This record gives sequence, C-alpha cells and structure tokens, in this order.
Amino acid sequence: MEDLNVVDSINGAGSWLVANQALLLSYAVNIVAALAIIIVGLIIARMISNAVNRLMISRKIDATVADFLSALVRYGIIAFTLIAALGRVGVQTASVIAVLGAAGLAVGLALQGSLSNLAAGVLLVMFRPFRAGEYVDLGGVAGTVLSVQIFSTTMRTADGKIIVIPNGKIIAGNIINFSREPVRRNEFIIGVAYDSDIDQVKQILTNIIQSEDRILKDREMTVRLNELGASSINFVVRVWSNSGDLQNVYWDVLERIKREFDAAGISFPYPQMDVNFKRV
Amino acid sequence: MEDLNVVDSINGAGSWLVANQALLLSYAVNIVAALAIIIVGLIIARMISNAVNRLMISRKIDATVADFLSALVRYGIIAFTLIAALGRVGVQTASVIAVLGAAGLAVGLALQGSLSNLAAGVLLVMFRPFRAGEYVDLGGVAGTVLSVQIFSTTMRTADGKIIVIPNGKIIAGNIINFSREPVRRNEFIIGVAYDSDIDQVKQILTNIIQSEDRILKDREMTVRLNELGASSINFVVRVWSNSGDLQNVYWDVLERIKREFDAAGISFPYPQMDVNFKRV
Amino acid sequence: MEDLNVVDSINGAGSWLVANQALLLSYAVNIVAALAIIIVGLIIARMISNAVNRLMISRKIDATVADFLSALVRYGIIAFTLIAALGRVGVQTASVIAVLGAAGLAVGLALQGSLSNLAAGVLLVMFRPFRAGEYVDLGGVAGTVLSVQIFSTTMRTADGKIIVIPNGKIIAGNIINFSREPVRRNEFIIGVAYDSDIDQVKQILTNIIQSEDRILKDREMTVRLNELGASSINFVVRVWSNSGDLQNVYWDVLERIKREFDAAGISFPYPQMDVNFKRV
Amino acid sequence: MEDLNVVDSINGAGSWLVANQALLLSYAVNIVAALAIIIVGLIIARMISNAVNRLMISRKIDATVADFLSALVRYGIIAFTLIAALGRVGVQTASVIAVLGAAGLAVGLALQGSLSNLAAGVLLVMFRPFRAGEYVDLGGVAGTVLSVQIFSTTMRTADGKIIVIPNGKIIAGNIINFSREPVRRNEFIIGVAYDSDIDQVKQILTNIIQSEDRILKDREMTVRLNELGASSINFVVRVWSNSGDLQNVYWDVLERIKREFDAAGISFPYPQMDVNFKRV
Amino acid sequence: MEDLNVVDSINGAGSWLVANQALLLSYAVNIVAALAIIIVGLIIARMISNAVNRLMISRKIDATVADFLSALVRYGIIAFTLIAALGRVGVQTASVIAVLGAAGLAVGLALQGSLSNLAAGVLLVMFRPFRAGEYVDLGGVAGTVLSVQIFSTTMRTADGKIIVIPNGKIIAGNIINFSREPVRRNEFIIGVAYDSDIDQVKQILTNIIQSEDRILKDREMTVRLNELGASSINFVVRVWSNSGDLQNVYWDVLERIKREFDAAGISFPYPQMDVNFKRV
Amino acid sequence: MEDLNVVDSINGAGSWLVANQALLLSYAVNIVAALAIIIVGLIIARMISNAVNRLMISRKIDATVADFLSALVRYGIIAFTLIAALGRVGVQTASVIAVLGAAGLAVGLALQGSLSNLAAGVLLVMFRPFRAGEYVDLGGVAGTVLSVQIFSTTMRTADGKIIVIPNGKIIAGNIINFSREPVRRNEFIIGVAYDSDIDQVKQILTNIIQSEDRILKDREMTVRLNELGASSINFVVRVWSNSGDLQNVYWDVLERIKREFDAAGISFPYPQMDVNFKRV
Amino acid sequence: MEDLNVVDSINGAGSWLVANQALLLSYAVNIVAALAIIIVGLIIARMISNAVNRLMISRKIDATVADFLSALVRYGIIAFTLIAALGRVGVQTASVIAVLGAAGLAVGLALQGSLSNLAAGVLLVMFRPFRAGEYVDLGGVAGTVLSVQIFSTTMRTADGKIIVIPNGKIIAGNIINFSREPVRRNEFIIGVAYDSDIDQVKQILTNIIQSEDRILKDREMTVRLNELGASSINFVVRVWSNSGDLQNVYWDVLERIKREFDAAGISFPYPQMDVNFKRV
Ligand SMILES: CCCCCCCC/C=C/CCCCCCCC(=O)O[C@@H](COC(=O)CCCCCCCCCCCCCCC)COP(=O)([O-])OCC[N+](C)(C)C
Ligand SMILES: CCCCCCCCCCCCCCCC
Ligand SMILES: CCCCCCCCCCCCCCCC
Repeated sequence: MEDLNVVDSINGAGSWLVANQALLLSYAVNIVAALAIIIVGLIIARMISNAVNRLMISRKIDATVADFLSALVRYGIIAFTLIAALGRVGVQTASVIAVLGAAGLAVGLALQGSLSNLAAGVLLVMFRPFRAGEYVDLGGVAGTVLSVQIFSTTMRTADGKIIVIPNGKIIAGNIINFSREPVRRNEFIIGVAYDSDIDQVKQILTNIIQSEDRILKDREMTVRLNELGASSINFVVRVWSNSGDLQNVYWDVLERIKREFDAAGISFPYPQMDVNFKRV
Repeated sequence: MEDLNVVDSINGAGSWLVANQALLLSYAVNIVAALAIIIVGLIIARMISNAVNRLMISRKIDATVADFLSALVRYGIIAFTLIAALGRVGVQTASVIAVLGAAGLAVGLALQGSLSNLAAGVLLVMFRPFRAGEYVDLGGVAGTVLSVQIFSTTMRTADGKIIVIPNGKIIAGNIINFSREPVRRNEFIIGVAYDSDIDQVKQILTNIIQSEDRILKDREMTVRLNELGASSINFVVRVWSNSGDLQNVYWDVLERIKREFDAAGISFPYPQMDVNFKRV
Repeated sequence: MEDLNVVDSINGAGSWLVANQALLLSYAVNIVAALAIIIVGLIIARMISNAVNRLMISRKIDATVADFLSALVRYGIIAFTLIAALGRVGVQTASVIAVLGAAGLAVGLALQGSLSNLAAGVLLVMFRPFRAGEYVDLGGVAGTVLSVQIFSTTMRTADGKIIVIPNGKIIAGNIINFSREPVRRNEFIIGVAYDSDIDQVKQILTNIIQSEDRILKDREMTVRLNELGASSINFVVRVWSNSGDLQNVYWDVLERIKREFDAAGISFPYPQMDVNFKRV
Repeated sequence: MEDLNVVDSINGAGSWLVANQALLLSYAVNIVAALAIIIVGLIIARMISNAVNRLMISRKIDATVADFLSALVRYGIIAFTLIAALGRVGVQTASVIAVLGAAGLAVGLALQGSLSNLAAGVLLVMFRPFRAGEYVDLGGVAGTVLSVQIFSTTMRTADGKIIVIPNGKIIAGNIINFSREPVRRNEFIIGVAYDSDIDQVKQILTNIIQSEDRILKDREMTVRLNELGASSINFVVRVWSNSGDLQNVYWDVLERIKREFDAAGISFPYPQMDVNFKRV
Repeated sequence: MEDLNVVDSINGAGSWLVANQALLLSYAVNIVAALAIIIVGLIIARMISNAVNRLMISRKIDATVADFLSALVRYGIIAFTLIAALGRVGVQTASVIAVLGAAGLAVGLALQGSLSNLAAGVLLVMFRPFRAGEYVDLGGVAGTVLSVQIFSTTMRTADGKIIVIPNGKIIAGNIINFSREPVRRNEFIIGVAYDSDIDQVKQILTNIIQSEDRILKDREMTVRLNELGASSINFVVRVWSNSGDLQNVYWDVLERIKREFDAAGISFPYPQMDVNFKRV
Repeated sequence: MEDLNVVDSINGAGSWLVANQALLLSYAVNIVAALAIIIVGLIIARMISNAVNRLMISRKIDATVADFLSALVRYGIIAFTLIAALGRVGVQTASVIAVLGAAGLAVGLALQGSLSNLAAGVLLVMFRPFRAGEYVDLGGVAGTVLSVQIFSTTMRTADGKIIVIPNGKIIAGNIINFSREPVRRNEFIIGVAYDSDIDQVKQILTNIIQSEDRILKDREMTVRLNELGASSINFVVRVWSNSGDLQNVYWDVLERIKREFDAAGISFPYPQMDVNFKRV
Repeated sequence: MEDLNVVDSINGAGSWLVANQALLLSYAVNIVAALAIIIVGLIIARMISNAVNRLMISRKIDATVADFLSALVRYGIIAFTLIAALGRVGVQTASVIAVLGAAGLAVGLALQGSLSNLAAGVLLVMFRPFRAGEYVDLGGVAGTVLSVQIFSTTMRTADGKIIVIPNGKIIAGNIINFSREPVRRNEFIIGVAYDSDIDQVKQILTNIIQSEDRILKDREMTVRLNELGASSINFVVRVWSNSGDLQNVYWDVLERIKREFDAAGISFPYPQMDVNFKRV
C-alpha cells in the first residue's frame, strides 16, 4: 500500500487505496472527461463558426453583422462547453445556469415582437385570405397586394406608394377584401330642397337607374326618402354592379343625375338659415 | 487480474476489476444506450419527416412551407435525440435544456396571438351566439354571417364586401344580434317650429301610427314632446314591428309624415338665428 | 457462473452475476414496468376517449369538434404514457418535458382570455350586483338583463336588440344600476331670455313642481339661476320621484313648462348674435 | 433459498433473496404506501367535500355553483392523491406535474383580475382615503360613498343612481375628496362688454363679495381683469367658503351679480361679429 | 432473530433485521421527525398568530381584517408544516408545491399593482424631485404638495380640493416644478386690427414693459409681430419675473395694456367677416 | 486506531476510521475544493475586471460608468464564486439562487425595452426595407434617412431637423416608401360653382393635362365629376409622373389651372349660404 | 456494544452502532453545521446591517428609510440563514423557497418600472443622442437640457419651468434635436385674395428673400402657389438659415412682408362668405 505510506496516516488497517480506488478513478474520469469536453467543444465551435460564416457569406448579408453572429454562435458553444465541464468536474453550476436562463428568457421576450410576425405570415400563407393580385384593405390601408413574404406584406397603394406592412399586424384585424365578391353595391345620397315633389324625384331616379346597363336588375334597386335634414331631404339610392364597373357606374350615374335634375327643375340647396332682424 | 497488471498500479490487494466491473459495465451500457438512442432517433426522424411531408402534400399547402416544416420537425427530433444521448453519456445537459426551454417559452408567447383565436372559435362553435345566416354586429362591423371556422369568421357586409374577422377579437366584445329577437322598435325624431300646436301634432302622429298595419298595437306607442331645442322642439316617436318589416315601416311612416305635415301646415324649421343690427 | 463463462472475461474472481444480479433485475423491472405502463396507458386512453365522446354526444356539440377533442385527449394520455415509459427505461426526458411545459404555458396564456370570463361570472353569481329582471348599465350599454350564465350576460336593449356581453368585461367597470334605488332625480335646464324677470320665472316653476303629485315633497326641490350663458340664462330644476314615474314625470313637467311659459310671456331665445354693419 | 429455486437461475452462489430482500421490501412498502395514500385521499376528499358543501350551504350561494365547487375540490384532492401514488410506485410524474403547473399558472393569470381588487380593498380599508359618509370623486364619478367592501365600493351618485365600482380600479387613480378640507373656493367668470369701465366693475364686485357673510374674509378675495376675449373681457372672481355653504354661496352671489349689473348699466354681451358689406 | 421468525419467511440466511435495521431506523426517524415538525409548527403558528394580532391591535386596524390576516398567517404556517411533514414521511409533494407556487405567482402578479407604488415612493423620498411645500404639477394636476408617504402623495389643489395620488403613477410622468426655478416668464398675445401702425404698437408695449419694476431688465424683453391672422395680427410679448410676482405682473401689465391701447386709439377687433350680397 | 481512542467511544469493534475515511476525505476535498474555487474566482475577477476596464477605456465611454460596470462584473463573478463554494461545502444554496434567478428575470424584463430595438435593427439591416439615401415615412415622420445603426435610425426631416428614432418602434408599423416606386400619382380637387358647364370644364382640364410633358401618357388620366358638395361640385384629376417631377408638376398644373379658369370664366366659389329674411 | 444494550433490542448479531455510526455522525454533523450556520448568519447580519446603516448615513437619506432598509437587509440574511439551516437539518424546504421565489418574482415585476429607467439612462449616456447644453425635443416637451442622470433628465423649458423626465420614457420615442444640424428651414404661408396678380406676388416675395442676408443663397428658395383655398390662395415660402438666426429671420421677413404688401396693394382677405338674400 504505497499511497498508504506516502502521505495519509495508517491508524490501523486503514487501507485507503483498496477502498478508495473507486473514488480516485471517479476523480480521474471527471478530469479526463472535462478535458475531452473542452477540446471537442473548441473544435466544434471553430468548425461550426467557419461553416456558418461561409453559408451566410453567400446570401445577402452585411460583413459586420456576419462577424457579429458568427462570433456570437462561437461564444455560445464555448459557454455551453465551459458550463458542462464545470458541472462535470464538481462545481455547482446552478447559479450560472439560472442567470443563463434568465438571459434566455429576456432574449425570448425580446424576439417575441418578430416571432409573431413570422407565425402570422405562415398562417396567411396556409389559409390564403388573399392572393398576390388581390385588392385588399388591411387595417386602414387599401391597395393591390404585390407579394406575401415570411415577415411582411408589400402592397402598392392606389397612389403608387409601396407600403411594407408586418404580418403580425394584419392577422389581428379585419382583412377586408374587394375582389372576393364579384358584385358590389353603390350608394348615392342626393339632398334636395324641401319643396320638391317626391313623386317626380323618385320617377327621375328610377328612370336613370333603369336606363343603365351595368346595373344588375335581378337585385334590389332602392329609391326612398331616407332622412329629413337641416336644409334638405336626403334620398338614398342603392344599386348593384360588378366589382369592375363600380367606379365608372358611380361617375356616370352621378353626372346623369346632375344633368337630369337641372333639366327637370329640382334644385340642390345651399346651406339655409333663417334670420330674425331687429334694429337696436 | 489482467486489467490489474496491464496499466493500473497494484498497491496491494488492489483488485480493481473485481470491485469495479459494476462501474465499467455502467460505462458500457451508457455508450451502447447512447448508440441505440442516436440510431433510433435518426430512423424515427426520417420516417416521421417523410410521413408528415406526404400527409401534408395532400391538403392545400405551399412547397417551400412544406419543406420548411418537415425539416423543422426532423431537426427537432434530432435535437431531442442528441440531448438525450448527451445526458445518457454523462454530460450535464442542464444549460442546453435551460436555453431550450427559454426558446420554447418564446415560441409559445409568439403563438399566443393565434392560439387565442383558435380557442375563441371553439367557444363560438360550442355556445352558438349566432348561426350561419344570422345577421349580427361584431364590434362595429354589421353584416350577414357567411361561415364560422376555426380561426376566423366570414361575414358579407350590407354593401357586398366580405370581411374576414378573427375569432379571438369578437369573443372579447359585445356580440349584438338582430335576428334573435323577432320584434324590434323604431325611433323617429321630428323637430318642428316653436309656434306649432302640440295637440295637433300629437293627433297627427297618432293617426299615422294607428293607420299602419305592420305596427304592433299590443305594445307601447309613444308620441311625446321630448326636448326643447335651439330652433325646434323635438318629438320622439317609438313603435314596434317585426324584424322583417322594420326598414320599410321606417321609410313608409317617414314619407307619410312628410306628406301629412305639409298637408296640415306644420313646418319643419330651418336653423334659426336672431341678429341685432347696429350701424357703425 | 454460466453468464461469467458465456461472454465476459474472467480476470480472476470476477463473479459478475453474484455481484450484478441486482442491476440485472433493475434492468428487467425497468423494461417490464415500461411494458406495463404502455399497455395500461393504451387501454385507459381507449376507454376514456370513447367515454368522453359518449358523454359529449349527449349535450349540444359539433361532430368534428367532438372528434377533435376526443382524439386530443387520447393523444395527450398517449404522450404522457410514452414520456413516463421513456423516463422509466433510462432516457433523460428533461428536454421533452421542458418543451411540453413551454407548450402548456402557451396554452394557458391562450385560455387566459376566457378563464377570466368564467371567474367573473362566478363572482357576479355569488355577489349579485344585479338580478335577472334588473335594469342595469354595464359599461355604456343599458338595458334589462335577461340571464346571467357562466361565460356571458344577455340583456335586451331598450330598442329590442339582444346584446351578449362577456362577464370578464363587465366586472372590470362601473356596474351602474337603476332598480336598486327606488327614488331618483330628474334635472331640467330651461334657458330663457336675458330680460325675463327672475322672480316670475321662479314663481312659475315652483307652482308647476308643487302642482305635481308624483314629485316627492319631503326632499329638495331646486329652482335656481344656474348660469349666465351666451344667449340665455339657464335655470336648473331638480325634483325627486320614484324609479317608475321618472320618465312620465319628465314628459309631463316638460309639456307643462312649454305651456305655462308661453301663457305667461317668457320666451325661449333663438341663438343670438350682434352684428356691426359697415359698408365698404 | 426457495425463491432461488422457484424461478431465477442459480449461476453459482446466486443467493438473490439474501442480497435482494432490501429491494423486495422496498417494492412492498412502495405498493402498500400507494394503497394507504389512495384510501386516505379518498376518505379525506369525501369528508372535506361534504364539509365544504355544508359550510357553504349556510351563506348565500347558488345550488349548481355549490355542487360545481364542491366537486372541483373533491377532484382536486383526488388528482393530488393519484399523482402522489404514481410517484410513490415508480412512475416519473414529471410531465403530469409540469402540465399541472402550467394549468395552475393559467388559473392564476386568470384570477389576477380579481385578486387585485381584493388587495386594493384591503389597502383602502387600512389607509382610509375616505370613510362611509365621505363625498368623494373616484376617477370621474362623484357621489357620496355608501359602503366599502372587500371587492367593490358602493356610492350613491348625486342623481340617486347607485354605482358599484371595483377597488382595484380606484386605487390606481386620483382619489379626489371634498369633505376632507373644510373650506373651499368658488370661481366666477363674468364676461362684460369692451366699453365698460373697469373701476366701476371692480367696485361693484367688491361690494358684492363684501356684503356676503359666508364668504371668509381672512383669505384672498380676487377681482381682477383676467383675459381680453373675442367679444368680452373676462373678470375672474375667487372667494372662499366652507364646504357646506359653497353651492348656495355660488347661487346667491350669481343672482346678486345678475341684479346689480342690470341695475348699474353693465351689459353682458351677445356674441359679436363685424361684417363688411359689398354688393355684387 | 425474533423479527425474522415472527412474520417474514426465512428462505435461508435471510437475516433481514441485521441487514435492515438501517432502513427500519430510517422509517422510525422519519415518523418521529414528522411528529416533531407537526407539533413545533403548531405551537409556532399559535405563538406568531397571537403575537401578530397583538402587535396589530395597537396600530390603526379593522377587527375583521385583523382576524382575517392573523388566521391567514396561522394557516400559512400550518400548510408549510403539513407539506414539510408529508415530504419527510415519504409522499412526493411535488404537485402540491407546484400548485402552491402557481398560487404564489398569482398573488405576486396581484400585488404588483401596489408594490410599484411602494417602490416609487421610496425613490421619490431618496431623490427628492420635490419637497413638502413645493408647488408642483404631477401629470395634469397642479397644486401645493402637502405630504409624501410610502404609498401616495397628498397635494392641495389651488381650489382647496385635496387629491391623493399614488406614487407609482407620478414617477412615470413629467414631474414639472414651479418653485425650483426662481425666475419665470410670462407671455401675452395681443391681437390688433390690420390697419394699426406697427411702430406705435411696439413703442407702446415697450414703454409699458419698461415702466414696470418687477420685470427683470437684464434678460430678454420681446415685442415682435408674431403672426398674420384671420381678423387680427398677433403680437407676442415675453418678459421675465420672479416666481412670486408672476401672476400679479400678468394682471397689472394686462390692465395697463387695456388702458393704454384705448387711450392711444389701437382697437381690439371683433371677429370679422366679409359678405357678398346678391338678391335672388 | 488512534482517532478511535482520541475522542469517539469504542462501543466494540467500532473502528470508525477504517469505515469512515471515505467520508473524512470527502469533507477534506470539499473544503480544499472550496478554497481553490475562492482563490481562482478572486484572481479571475481581478483579471477580467481590469481587462474590461482597459478594453472599454479605448472606446467612447464615461469614467463613472466605466467604474460602475467594471465593479459590477467583478462583484458578479465574486458572487458566483461565493455561491459555488457554499454549494461545494454543504450549504443548501437553493434559496439564494432562487432569489438570484428572480433578480435576473427582473433585469431581463427591464432590458426587454432595448433588446427589442437591437433585434429590429438586425432585421432592418438584413431585409433592407430602405437604404441610406432612401426617402421614407416611418410611422408619421417622413424624411431622408441618414444612417441605420444597431439601436436607432437617423433621418433628416424636410425642414432640417434630425430625428433619432428607435428600431423596435419602426419595425412594428407601416414602412411607407417613396423612392422604391419610380412613378407616382398626383390628385387635384377643383371645386367649381354649380352653374358651370361640365363639358367646358372637362375640356379645359384635358387640354391642360395633355399640354404637359412630364405627365405620363401611357397611363390613366382622369377628369371626372366626383362629388356634389355644399357650395361646389368637385372634380377629381389624377395624373402620373416620375417620383422626381411630382411636386413641380403639381405646382405647374395648379398655376396653369388658376390661369386657364380665370381666362375662361369658370369661378371658384366662396362658401355660400342662403338666408331667409323676416323682420320682427 | 453499550448503545446496543441500552435501548434497542438485540435480535441476534444486531450490532447497530458498528453499522450505524456513519448515520449517527451524519446526524451529528447535521446539527453542528446547523448551529454554525445560525451563529455565522447572525453575526454576519449584525455586521453588514450596521455597516450599511453607516455607509448610508453619509449620503443624503431619510432616517426612517435608513432603518427600514437596514432592518430589511438584516431580516433577509436571517431568513436565508434559517432556510439553509432547515435544509441542512432535514426539513424539505421546497415549499418555503417556492413561495420565496414567488415573492422575489413579485418584487422584480414591481421594480421593472424603474430598472427600465436606469437602463435607458445608461444607454443615453453611452450613445449620446444629446449633450448638456443641447436644445432637444423629447416626446412633446422641448427645452434646453440641463443634466442627464441615472434615473431622469432635467431640462429647462423655454418658459423657465424645470421638467424632470424619466429616461425610460424618452428612449422609447423620437428624440428630435435642434442644435445637431447647423442650418434649418423656415416656412411662411401667405394667403392673399383671389384677384391678386400672381406675377407681382412672386416678384415681391423674391425681392424680399433676396434682400435678406442671413438667408442662405446656395440652397433652395421657393415661392410657389401652393393651394387654392376657401377665401384665399396660399403661397408657400421656404428659405434656409442657420440655427441661430432662424427666429429673428422669421420675424424680420414677416414684418417686411406686412409692410411690402400694404405698400404694393396686395390685400390679406377677411373670411369671405356669399349670401343669397330672399325675403319671406
Ligand atoms: C418526440 C420524442 C423525442 C424523444 C428523444 C429520444 C427518442 C429516442 C428514444 C429511444 C429509446 C430506445 C433507446 C434505448 C433506451 C436507453 C437504454 C437505457 O436507458 O439503459 C438504462 C437501463 O435500461 C436498460 O438497461 C435496459 C433497457 C433496454 C432498451 C430496449 C427496450 C426499449 C424499450 C422502449 C420503451 C418505449 C420507447 C418508445 C419509443 C417511441 C441504463 O441503466 P440505468 O442507469 O439504471 O437507467 C436509469 C433508469 N431510471 C432513470 C429509471 C433509474
Ligand atoms: C437528475 C438528472 C437531471 C438533473 C438536472 C435537471 C436540470 C433541469 C433544468 C431545467 C431548467 C429549466 C429552465 C426554464 C427557463 C424558462
Ligand atoms: C427524479 C428524476 C427526474 C429529475 C429531473 C426533472 C427535471 C424537470 C425539469 C422541468 C423543467 C421545466 C421548464 C419549464 C420552462 C417553461
């Protein structure tokens, strides 16, 4: 029992190697496994770091951002290696992994702003509330869609502007649509003076909305007195047309109204006001 | 004791195999179990990845999204396999699973935006605050419902537009309804000049709302002076009718009012203003 | 020592079965317990799945939703069985249960939108801020309550509309009430011209509010000049009445005011304006 | 060694009972402890369930809610018993308690809406920002408090309405008060014409606010030209009075102003406007 | 070996007490330690409960709230004792402490509403953005501070009202101040007619702001044409004065302006309007 | 057995060193490992603290902030060392690391406000919704971008002001753009009197928009009556031009309109009003 | 074997001390280590409490707050000591540390309101979006900065008021600046009558903006008809100047405009209105 005579006291049948080689070899495999973990983590960090820098230099990137992310991944793998080795050698790594988990939860609550956009993009792809050429209205901005991507949706406004809008923002609102339904409805409102005959007005409006051709006849065509107003009675007029003709139908019916009324004698009224004069 | 004479020092009755075969076999089963876990995880990842790609190619999908999700599931199973093998061989995997849990919590807080819509859809299906043809009002947008799905509700507005609205957004508001109650109430407001006799006005309005037929008589029929205003006294008129007749009753009573008043002599007043003239 | 001679090397007194049967039997009970867990979880999943599908087919449900939830419960029990068996056989299931807990927290943060409504319904039931027939005002919508349920409250608006409103939304606002207090107060506001005598006006208003009978006399009855205005001085009038008579008292007093003032000579004024004329 | 000869192979000095009775008895105490846990949890669930149903049937409750909560508590204790027994017998219950903790966190984030009200009620009780009869203003609603409870505060508005307002909502706003300070200040604003003498106006207003008696004299009494306006110069008037006299002081001073000005010659001006006439 | 012959089967050299007294004594110390924990927790709960009820009966409290909190603390210590004893005897208490932690997190997310106010009060005490007599403006409410406490800040409004405002609400806004800076600036705006000479106006305003004495002369004194308006050109006037004189300087300069302009001939203009007359 | 005779009682074959040297050496390696951890953590804290202070003194920093962060890192490493040593010696460090994790989660929820900006900056760099010279509109503020950094985006407003805007704020809104699309559209609105001939107006506007050269002819050119208004009928005019010419095209067409209309006879109308005169 | 004969039954070769001294000494070191932990925690709590009270009495503090925080730290260390001792003696401290972690998370979610301000202050120091004397605009409040501290930013408004604004509030908004860019742009808007010649107006404005000297000539100088309005056509005028001259340039150009136009004959128009007279 050489190690028994080298340093430790005998104290009588104290053959500590025969009953301690298990623990000694446990320490040995601990330090050797620590070495192996360190060296393997080192070489794997090098390999994966250069590999990601390569496979990122191909696609559109920035140089400083590339170096930043590559070194970030390198240091992350290095930190995992170091923590694993510390745990393997005997140090209670509970605190370092507790603060590591706190930091990870922080990063997650940070990325939450964009992971939502990614998920919403996936859902808009799989459910298809609209296609590329579809003319839509996403939360107050209306214009022909141009493309749907993973993080955002590009749509050209009717004035030529190009709006990039994030997906997570539109999936949480009313996705109105305009090319889904083929036939839609216009709504004129024609305030006239209070002395105008109602029969004549309704006759004129019915003749006008009958003479038209893009106006669908197999549906409702309303010409009713809708409201007694401050200076004028308002007539509502509702007619249906295809999604294509809508605006031109509006303009044509509107100019025909402007001509027919002035031909008949019906008068659009200026804002009226009654004054009671009294000198002082 | 061959292994005793090969490398390790004797130190006297140091028969380390006889008292260490347990730990040696523990290491052996550790590495073998690691092998088995790796190979089984590999083949299971392959099988399940091709199976999900198949069973997704049937339904409506996108090719790149299909590949993305299939490879995602493959790599997820691979990562679980790798972590399990690391833990089985002896590496403290606490840190890697801590950051994994952080990432999972991040993904959960991301999907929270749509899981809510899914749950709200389930609840609207099971409780039925409205059916398909039901004409409803969900948070400021009113129109005939068309369908109720897992993630959204489609309803055709009265103008033909088709609004897709998420479920989680309507279950958190007042779900007004219009075809639930069969009989509803109109409310006219008729401002008249300040010199008009009140008895004559109430007589006329009562005659009008008695002559009608779609007006339910077994309920309240109110014609009362409601408010002394800036240029006119306002009369409120409340009558009940079935949900179908409502709008036509409104229009008919309104035109009858417009005719009867002008027949009698009652005058709707223009906005009045009194001026005190004084030259300078 | 048969197993000693079959495969493993002797190395001298290496009787590995005599000192390893404990670990061998540990492995044996591990695999057998895994088998038992799998089979028991299978049969229990089948039984409970068919039982829940039965006990749900009775109440009002949807077929696809029934199948969805039944298969969901089946797969949940199956997953718990599989994880338990993996843990029992020797695989470190820490990562799979970490991501499982992340998913569970996600589902909880999702259901948070409706669990709140459930709890608020419980509280409104146990505390009773209003009963069925009680006429209330819950956050800007006023109308007779119809029923109080676990998830929502139905109340018929004064116009016949039926509003379904979630509980969690009303318990976080001012629950005004109207049938709790038997006696309430009206408030007229009568702007008169600037030259009218104040004594005459207050005399007239006091005579009017004394002649009435539904007006409680044992409380305050206010007729005071309240404000010098742009074209008129405003008199406030406050009187008390039972919750039933309130509106009819309002209408009757209002018409009596309109008659008495025009009988006396007091004049409600049109919006006045003084102009300084100067030709150019 | 009977059990040695019954089933297990000898393999030489393989006396597995002598060296395995510890583990056998461990299994035995495991299953027996499982039995004891199950039976004790059963009887305790029964006892506590009937006890809570009894002690809840006394106070104001609902029958279905009583049964719901009693069965809820029963099943909760049963689930805890089952999980404890599973853990005691050898099944890794990590996953079931992980999802249980997820569900518990969900329920907590749900109850968060009302636990806050409970805590705020405790704080309003212990700090006393107002008492029962105190006339307060809690976030835009002003009226005499009636009672303060654990979850809400009842206050009768000045119009007789009874508002129930949650505690957690008022502790997060400005708790204005009106009976805390005994003496408060009024503020008149008297726009007069642009040609009126300032000395005469200030003399009149000072005489008026000196003749009064409820107006505290030992404090500031302001009559200053405050603003040159569009059609009138505005005088501010600030006087102090006890919290009781405030409104009557306001009304009396206001009528005295209306009388004194018309006696003197000062003129309240109608909205003025200068027009430049030009024929076309 | 008495216990060997009493119940358990011999099976040959099965001396189970000699090799099981360790586990038997483990069970013994388990049950005895459980007893000790229960009794000690009981007596400590009694002592601490009566002690807290005593030391709370001194300060201002409510009786029912005192009993509530004392029994709450008692039951909390009792629950901790019970859980500790269960864990000590052998029951896996993981689930009960999981739901306990869920409940604790719920209570924490509840108290979050007031812990913030406590912390903000600490910070306002240690940093002193204002003192007791300091006249401040905390988020739209301006008035002399009266006291700063742990949970709220009391400040008497300029009208005598006493506002209690929570600390956590003011530390998250702009803490304007008025007695910190000794000298401040007024700003008049004097719209005059469009035909008035600019030199005369600037001369008059400069004479006025030079004649004053509380107006600091060593700083800027601005009289510039600031804006061409709808009916008048506006002159800005900026002068500096001590925080005390500010309001009286304003009133005095304003009345001096009103007198000097009317003495000179400059005319404040009524709202002008040009009309184009045309008979029909 | 010296240690057997020194202090501990014999009690018969109680050779406690021979059977306790394992535990004694466990204690020894515990205290020695604690020493090593303390000294290594000390020297590493010193080295890394001075190294970070050096490598931070180079870049732009503040002295007190440098010392603050260096001492912060030093104390952090010291605390981790202390906790590791406590765990290694035998103290249950569960509570200290629990509160440490609570503090870490607090710091993470604090930094969440800026980590989001960092991530959004990364995304704007990698996706490039705009470049340096690109003239954009980020959430209501429009102006030429100047640079894009890790935390903020600098853009010079059209008035010369320089706005620093955080990244996390713009990635959550509509990133409008103006130099992406080369050709855009103007929109004039020309209200004319009600008696003007429509044919003449449309002829004039068409001649004007044909005479121009920067107006793209291969696209739509709209001159339609768009709306009957209160005092005027409005004509819409839509023309396309390159992003460069847009504003000058607007100004030139506008002045040409102003000249051509006044040349023809078309009259822009003043706000009209009809008055009903009646003496009192 | 004395302890064998004292209390425990023999049962045959039941030498429980020889085979139980390990566990007895484990209990002994448990209780002794508990003692040591208690006494060391006591003395360390005393030392650190008096030390922090001393090192806080130096800097500006409050007495009651000092005692509060010192006793808080004392009791915190005492609680950690007690929990450590309980764990060391054998009590399962899982529940107490679970509720402790819940409380810690509560305190963290409380301090989150101010930790954010601290971090934002660090970032504003290190990035320097503005310096001390820099005149900035932070979220709607504009004025010369006075100092930047760890928790707040002090800036003197242009009227002398001193606003304390928290850092976390400004780092989340548009940090406009005014002394960063040396040269900025004014923008006049001069509505003139509809009959004024455009050539004369543009000539006059160009002469005016050429005669000036602080107006940078090497940049754009715009005088264009910008809008046809209700009663006037508006001319925009854009000129550049150094950040210093800006306001004086504005005032001087404005007065020069007012003089030159009135010299030429151009007329600023009063709000126009056309009336259609008709007697009744
Ligand atoms: C999405 C899911 C991703 C999951 C990622 C990975 C998925 C890939 C899965 C891979 C699982 C298969 C790999 C083998 C398992 C490791 C063997 C082992 O642990 O040895 C251990 C013992 O166990 C034994 O010694 C005997 C075990 C025989 C294994 C062969 C039967 C597999 C039973 C299949 C059962 C159903 C499997 C269902 C599969 C679908 C080593 O000895 P020990 O130290 O005493 O062990 C401690 C045990 N203890 C903790 C209880 C104390
Ligand atoms: C008994 C063998 C395994 C012992 C180690 C288990 C460590 C588990 C750590 C889990 C950490 C989860 C952090 C989640 C953060 C959101
Ligand atoms: C006793 C055998 C199992 C010991 C290991 C159990 C580890 C459990 C880890 C649970 C981690 C949950 C993280 C949740 C994050 C949202």
